[PDB]
Amino acid sequence: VINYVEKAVNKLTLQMPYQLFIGGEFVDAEGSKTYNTINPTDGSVICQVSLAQVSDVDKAVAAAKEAFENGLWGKINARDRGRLLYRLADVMEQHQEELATIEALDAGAVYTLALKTHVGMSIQTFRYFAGWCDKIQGATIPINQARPNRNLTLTKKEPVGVCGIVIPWNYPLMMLSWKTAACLAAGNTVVIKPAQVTPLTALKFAELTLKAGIPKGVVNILPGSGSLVGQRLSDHPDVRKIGFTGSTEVGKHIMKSCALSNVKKVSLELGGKSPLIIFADCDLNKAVQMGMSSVFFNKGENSIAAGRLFVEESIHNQFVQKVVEEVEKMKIGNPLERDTNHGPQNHEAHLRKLVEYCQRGVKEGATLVCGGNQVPRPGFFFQPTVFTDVEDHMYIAKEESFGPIMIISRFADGDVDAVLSRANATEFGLASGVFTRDINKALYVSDKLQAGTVFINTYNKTDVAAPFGGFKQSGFGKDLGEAALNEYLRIKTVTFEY
Amino acid sequence: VINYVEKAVNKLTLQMPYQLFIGGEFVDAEGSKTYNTINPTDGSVICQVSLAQVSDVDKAVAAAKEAFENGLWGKINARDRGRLLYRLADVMEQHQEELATIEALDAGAVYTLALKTHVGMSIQTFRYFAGWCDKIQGATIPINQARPNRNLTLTKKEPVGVCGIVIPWNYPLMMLSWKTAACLAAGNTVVIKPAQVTPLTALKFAELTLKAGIPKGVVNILPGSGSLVGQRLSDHPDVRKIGFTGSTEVGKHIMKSCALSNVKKVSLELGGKSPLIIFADCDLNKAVQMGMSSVFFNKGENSIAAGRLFVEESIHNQFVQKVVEEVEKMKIGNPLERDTNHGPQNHEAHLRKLVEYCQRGVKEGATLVCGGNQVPRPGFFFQPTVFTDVEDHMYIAKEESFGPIMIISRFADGDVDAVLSRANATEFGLASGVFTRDINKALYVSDKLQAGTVFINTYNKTDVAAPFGGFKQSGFGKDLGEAALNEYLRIKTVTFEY
Amino acid sequence: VINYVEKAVNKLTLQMPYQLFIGGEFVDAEGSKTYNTINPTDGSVICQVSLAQVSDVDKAVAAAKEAFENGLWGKINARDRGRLLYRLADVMEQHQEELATIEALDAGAVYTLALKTHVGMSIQTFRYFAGWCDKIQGATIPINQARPNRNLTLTKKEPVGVCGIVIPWNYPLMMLSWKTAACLAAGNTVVIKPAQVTPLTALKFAELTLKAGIPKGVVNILPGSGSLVGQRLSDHPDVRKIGFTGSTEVGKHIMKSCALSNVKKVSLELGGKSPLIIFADCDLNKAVQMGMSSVFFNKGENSIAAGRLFVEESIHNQFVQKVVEEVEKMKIGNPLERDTNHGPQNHEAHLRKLVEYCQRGVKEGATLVCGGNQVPRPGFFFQPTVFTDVEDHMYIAKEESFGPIMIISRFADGDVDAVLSRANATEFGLASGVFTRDINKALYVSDKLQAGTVFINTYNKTDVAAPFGGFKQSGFGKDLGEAALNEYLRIKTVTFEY
Amino acid sequence: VINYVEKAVNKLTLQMPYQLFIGGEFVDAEGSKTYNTINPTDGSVICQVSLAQVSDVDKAVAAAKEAFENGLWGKINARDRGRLLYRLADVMEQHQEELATIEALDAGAVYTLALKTHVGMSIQTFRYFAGWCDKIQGATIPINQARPNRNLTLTKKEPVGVCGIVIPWNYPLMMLSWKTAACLAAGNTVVIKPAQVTPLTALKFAELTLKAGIPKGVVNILPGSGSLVGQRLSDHPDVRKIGFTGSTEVGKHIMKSCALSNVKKVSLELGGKSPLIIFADCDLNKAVQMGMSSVFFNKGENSIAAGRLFVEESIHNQFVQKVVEEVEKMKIGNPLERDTNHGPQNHEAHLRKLVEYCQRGVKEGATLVCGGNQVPRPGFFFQPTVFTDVEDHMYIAKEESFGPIMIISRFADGDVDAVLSRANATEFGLASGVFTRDINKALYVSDKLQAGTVFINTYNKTDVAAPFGGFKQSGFGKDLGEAALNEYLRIKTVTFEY
Ligand SMILES: NC(=O)C1=CN([C@@H]2O[C@H](COP(=O)(O)OP(=O)(O)OC[C@H]3O[C@@H](n4cnc5c(N)ncnc54)[C@H](OP(=O)(O)O)[C@@H]3O)[C@@H](O)[C@H]2O)C=CC1
Repeated sequence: VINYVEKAVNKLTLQMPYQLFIGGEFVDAEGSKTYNTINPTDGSVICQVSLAQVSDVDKAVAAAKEAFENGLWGKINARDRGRLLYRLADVMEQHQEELATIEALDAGAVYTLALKTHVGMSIQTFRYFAGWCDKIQGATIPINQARPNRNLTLTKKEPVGVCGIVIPWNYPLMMLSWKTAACLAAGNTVVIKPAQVTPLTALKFAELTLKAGIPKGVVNILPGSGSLVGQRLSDHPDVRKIGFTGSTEVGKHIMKSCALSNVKKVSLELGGKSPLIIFADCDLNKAVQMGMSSVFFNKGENSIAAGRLFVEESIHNQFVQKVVEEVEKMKIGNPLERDTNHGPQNHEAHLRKLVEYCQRGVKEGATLVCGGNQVPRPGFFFQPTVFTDVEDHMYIAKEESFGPIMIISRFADGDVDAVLSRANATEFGLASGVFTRDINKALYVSDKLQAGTVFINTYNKTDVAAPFGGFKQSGFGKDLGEAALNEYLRIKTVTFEY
Repeated sequence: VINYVEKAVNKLTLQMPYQLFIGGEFVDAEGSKTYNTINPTDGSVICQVSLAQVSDVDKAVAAAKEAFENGLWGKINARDRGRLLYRLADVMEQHQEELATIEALDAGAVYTLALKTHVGMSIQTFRYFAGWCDKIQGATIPINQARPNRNLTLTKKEPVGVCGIVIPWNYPLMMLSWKTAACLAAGNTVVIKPAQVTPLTALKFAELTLKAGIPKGVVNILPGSGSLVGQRLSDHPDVRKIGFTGSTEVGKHIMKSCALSNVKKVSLELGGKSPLIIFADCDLNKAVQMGMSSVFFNKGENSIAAGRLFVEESIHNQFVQKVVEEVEKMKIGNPLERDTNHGPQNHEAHLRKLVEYCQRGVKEGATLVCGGNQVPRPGFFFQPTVFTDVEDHMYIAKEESFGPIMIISRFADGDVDAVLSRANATEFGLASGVFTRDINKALYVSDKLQAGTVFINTYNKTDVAAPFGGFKQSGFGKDLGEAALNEYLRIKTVTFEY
Repeated sequence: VINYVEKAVNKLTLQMPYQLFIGGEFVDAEGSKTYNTINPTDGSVICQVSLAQVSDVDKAVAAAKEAFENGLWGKINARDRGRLLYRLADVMEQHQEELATIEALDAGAVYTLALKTHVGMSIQTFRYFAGWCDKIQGATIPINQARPNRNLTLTKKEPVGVCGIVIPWNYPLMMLSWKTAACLAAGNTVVIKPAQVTPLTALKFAELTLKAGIPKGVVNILPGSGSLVGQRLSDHPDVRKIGFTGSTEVGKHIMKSCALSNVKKVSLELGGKSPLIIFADCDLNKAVQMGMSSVFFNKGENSIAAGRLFVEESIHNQFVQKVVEEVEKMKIGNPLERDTNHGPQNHEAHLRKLVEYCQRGVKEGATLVCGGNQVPRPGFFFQPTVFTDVEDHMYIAKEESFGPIMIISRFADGDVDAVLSRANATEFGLASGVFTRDINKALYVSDKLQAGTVFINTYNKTDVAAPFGGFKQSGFGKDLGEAALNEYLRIKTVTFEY
Repeated sequence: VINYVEKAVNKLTLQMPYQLFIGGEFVDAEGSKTYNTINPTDGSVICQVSLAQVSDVDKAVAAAKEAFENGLWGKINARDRGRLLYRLADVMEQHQEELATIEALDAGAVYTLALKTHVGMSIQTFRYFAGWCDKIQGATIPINQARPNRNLTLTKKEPVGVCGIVIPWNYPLMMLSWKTAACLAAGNTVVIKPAQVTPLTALKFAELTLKAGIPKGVVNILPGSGSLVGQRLSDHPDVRKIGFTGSTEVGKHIMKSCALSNVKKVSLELGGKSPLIIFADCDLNKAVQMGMSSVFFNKGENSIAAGRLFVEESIHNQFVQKVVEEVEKMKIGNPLERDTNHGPQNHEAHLRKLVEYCQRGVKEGATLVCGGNQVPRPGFFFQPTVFTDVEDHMYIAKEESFGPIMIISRFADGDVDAVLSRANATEFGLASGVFTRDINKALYVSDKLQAGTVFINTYNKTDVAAPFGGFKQSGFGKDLGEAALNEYLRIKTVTFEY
């Protein structure tokens, strides 16, 4: 029997494992270390989770390795691997109300949105990649012949081996799903550091793999400190690929950790400060509604959030005036109310960091139209914020706030290259939008945006089949899509003479 | 006018440029520093070559930037870009006796060989990758439509931009070509740091790009030090991809450097203690001749050289008795004589380490069948070496010689799983091979060998179209082949709603 | 509510629908016409099946048309489409025993093999292609720009639309699944003529598509005669693609009809006289077992069946002596019994054909070493046959038997080139194989063989991810693999200028 | 030495061969027959060209057959076959003035434009496919392993063998090139029937292969009658692929011929009544210039020409008004004079149909805005014609003009679905186009147009890398693009077990 933290809430009776997941069992940490996970809706302790120690990493990696080298996962057909990864999705469906609720407590996600996006996309991801298994192909190549003999060259795509996946707190299960699916589909096995503050969905997922008959020790999950658990993963000489999603500063440290250990492969999806340019000739009402989502989605905690909205001179004051009308209607409150539009922030820390961010923007001149402060009420809620009169040199114009904060800069009518320019003025390069009814501006601003993803007359429409990565300092590699896979496969050329 | 360094040799008149090639003109380095390049056939100073400084990297990098961002290379058609790259091929072809010589002279490549391989394969690289120019395609993906609307998702394959290429000395021009061609074909501008000790053929190529009509600033060559020029490239906040081929130790360092500045893309292609398994049932004549080749080609100064030979017991003795016979037939001598077929080592530095290598080899009680000394003549000649009785734990079964030192071990008659286990016991995995007539043995071995290439009844069968790379700590990323372009490309995802 | 011919057998209760399936429901044919389907084991009547009429092919085709044009099937995201195709696979699994049981009864397929291949490989198909749904991808081509302007060129893969699938009697459900999967996965809609003589699995599967949620009229099955109902599909001006699998002289007639009606795409999987060449250097025990499989598999009613065994002289007599031994052991009898390995032939008609094929084989002087007669038991049982001293000119050497008749020819010890030649000497080109332990002989033979599959050291190993097609008068196009989708897609090029 | 018909024009000495090209040499017809090819600028007999007879096809085929099976074409590297075609591209470029001249003489193509397009794109086409030669890769596929053993599945792409090409008269050289290039590049050898009326550029190319070193037999050109030389190709037992571009009527016929012959692979590029929908919010002035070229380009002898111009109401009057002012500015006249916009039609018989077309036009109720008559000057010039008030039942809405005949219909304001549906109301579907400034329209429409190409805000913007092909009765299969290779390759699946 797996040990649960049992909690009756939201018409369910949650059974949450709270332990380490190493080789198929749920165990205590070395020395039975533990920490609390905080419910950000009221700031209470949810329960206590195992605190993975360095020994524990080594143990996890050793399980995964064995499980890849001699374990069932390594021997089965590509096709049958898919079968399991579909089952895995399937189980995840059958538990979705649960998973979403957990996520609702643990990360403060709105339970309706947790359902559709956090859990939904998750379920979707596994299904997608599941499909890619008997479809990962190599080539035969027309190598010059070494006459009077013949030659055949072929490639094989092989797994890379033991992987470490290290992820942040904004969409706990979702992130975990994105990479792990790609990882497991490519035939690898894995140790997962979920963000320390958000362990619960990750662990429940652990259990689910069991129910899916994921072979013992292909998946391993270790709640715990990045500085320690995550650090070992990168240093460990038996792991051979890191998948990372996190802050720029750590990503830099990670890549470094990888080079100094054993030149492991590494993928980075770091920050964004993505510009959304809204033209006067767009659909002004859809632009307020799309562009609010481009900031407020998942309480702002989001990689592709629009860091800046650039708005044609002619439509600006009316766009703002409209956004404030809409913002006043946004329902703040507990994630478990079907009611709620806007939930609480992920953990205290980040609310305090959001508080200062906004102090600071006001300090340096920008106009604070609304919000910019904690919502006074228990738990850690933050008022949707709108800044205007934001200028290119400002902190708030350069820095990734990662919270419900609209940053609006006007762009003078009928230059394009001149705003394009200001939008590519960052070292971030992850996402970007353009709203216009004009085909030419769209197609053009779409080449010129120095960013991995360009939304056109929409926002936040990632999909599990379209590749997702960064340029410049947003990192490299892709998540989701056929091209998320090359991160987790390797290519062997085989040359015969005959 | 260009400053040449004329030299009458091999029935030709070399005119060898010898300065930094920045901004598409040849220039002196900061404050006119220079250094000597040495002929490894008589230890003489060939001529003086410019010593690029930090101030010079900075210009070269910012000359490549301008050349991408505002220059003609940034705007011509993709089909037209590749047209320029083919031109370059035939310019290089028309300079093939001249180029095979500068190589013979500068890196001690046997002349017939430089012509065929150093320079000939360099030519085919460019023809090959100019072909890919307008065949680099993106995709359109069947994204989930956001009813009641529609979406369109596509990927554009864009250039990365300003690239650093840092190469070694063993095939000065070919390693330059393999990497440059891909990069330039994907549409990038480059700064190239050749191996300090082999700046000649790179500089000539520098001239030849002017001849082709490559726009000024696309191609930039800085002869100099790895610890100064090399390092600045990887630190530069404006370089975005570092392609690298060299030592494991240096490799590890580059990645860390890349990590630390601006998360720049990196592809390492490092050492290789590559195993060749020879079963009782191959053509034993071919086995020898081919296995010889797998060690002695280009004075064994070759990333993929068979680092070990494992010869099945039943034929071990007779294979060694055959290899020796063949080694004696080898004519050692000056790269430019027609009758020569084993030239000198690249430079003093290295010939010294090779000496030390076999020393240690004998110290550890592996038995020396022949060679292992510096041939007594002037220059840097190393004698074709054979070891036998090399046990797995020994130094000379672990580190990389990169000199013509055939290193032979026994495996027991009708083992397979064990020889393999032995052959894979290295932290390298770049190349490997197996001679055998048993389709089953053949295909299984090539499954199981933990290495980027597996030759099968052949060796040193690289082809511009077959991807060349490393697993484990031999690195990551591919050179040559379609898959190479991946390292010089980025994917932008465009998601339209409508 | 549906009408079933209900039958208690094989530890279950068959409930087979016996009607045309048209646009959602099961209806009787024009003025209630019907025919008999004959159980091949005892010769009995299984039941009455509706006999579709020209009037009905029209009913069906236009059902499919609506279903494609404003019907739900062509609106659902590509991904949800795969979901339905996956659910249909789950349902087929759920009903697998029933389905094999009908297949056994209807086509006389040994029930163990039917489970694994007929039903098994069918269930595998619909899953394999279900996965391809949201991974069918277009491209962005980097087209020459029309300076001073800019262009973008993309492709979209799209459905061809209403399709006709016309299939034979040897693997009724399987032939249907192979093609229908592909068809449905590319998002078409479809009318199907199963072979008149075997309509039953076909119609069951229709019921199954209802269980699945496949929407009304996406699939329609019309049991009926080729020369009426099929001739109609191939003439119909609203069908835009035909996938045929059948005889040659009928293949030709279809293409001819497709030309004349509306230049509808056609794809043909026709005859075979597939050569299998057996060298003395193989595992000769594994070669009788693999080589009787090549002919006998599913009673020799099997397009890639080895129509012709060339056996190297030195092992010829011992190969025959051994087959003969293994042929005695084969248990002939009721498909539904556990111990039976050789089933009855599909229908009375085809049986007489084989009796005569073998008469005619003796007449020209081939040496009936065993078999050639019908088995003295009720129903339609045919003696596994073996012929030797069979010459390149003989009828049985040239013509396609489609039955359990191994046709053995000697070739000369040493020859490779001269046998290869007599095995390519055919206007057929569907399969071929080679047994040999020698990697050289093996790759070289598979180059030189003129056929769309070459089996090396194995045979009859088809699989859903690997494409299956003919060369020469065996036809063209692919069944299975990613490449069968190309026949069920079209390509629109979109070039913008902007 | 080759006989020419030498002629001095355009400050040039054309040497034009006029004989059958068969087996790498220029030879006479059987019993030396010939016929006259007729300059359309004035009507003069340009010269007597050879008239290929049936035994002349048997020879051409059998040449290409030897040339493929034993010839150098299929023993050389894929990389070298490539070289040979790049070289041929340069021989074309060196001869481009002459070739563009011959074209303007033989098929009356404005020389200004013959150079840039007829010849320029031919030259680009050979350089395109040349670079595809060594990049036609196969696959390795994750086959289900037959445990306890193992399996390996690869695909080789091989050439199809001897092909026939049959072309129309409108871009004699460019068509020959679109096809011949991709065919030869796929590794095939060919027999090409130029349109009877235009042998001249095809024969010079025939000679040009000789200069370029194309192995004797690889390219065979035979001018003659469609129903004699044409037919015998499509009938011949040794031809395996027929690539054809022409009338739908002939197309149906050729398909049927391939059917009765030997199920030779075919690929039709038939007619087209290509619709162009021009919204009211487009750039008006540009839409004119574009829209006019949509029809008038290359005297309208271009199969993707807009055969229908739906012009939104609010602007239809102003548009016709503008289109007229610009027609007046076009200069009719000798193709050879630099100042000429609109040259003659290809031959008498076509001009006669053109006159009858607009005869039937005015007759039915069309408003003839301008033109519709043969220009009064010698030769075959046809006045650029505009009609309006063209209703949907009119014969000029349904048939293919293939001349300079703009055919304009009104549509209601803001009324997309309706005009769409009008535009799709054809059995053709070769091209379409939309001029609009609004992205949602532009994209929507390009979904819904039932055609193989959709130009958006441009037209006649084909490109050697973008695939070109028709839907419905405009045929199937693509020319140009990677796409195009699929027509000239076969896929061999090779499945090992080991
Ligand atoms: N979609 C596309 O790729 C393109 C299509 N086209 C189409 O081409 C057409 C113009 O050609 P048009 O001359 O009117 O008609 P055709 O189709 O008859 O002309 C094409 C060719 O067919 C030949 N031919 C006639 N009968 C046979 C036969 N039995 N077997 C083999 N070949 C035969 C003709 O020979 P002969 O010289 O004796 O007539 C000619 O070479 C237009 O309808 C246009 O739409 C044009 C360009 C591109």
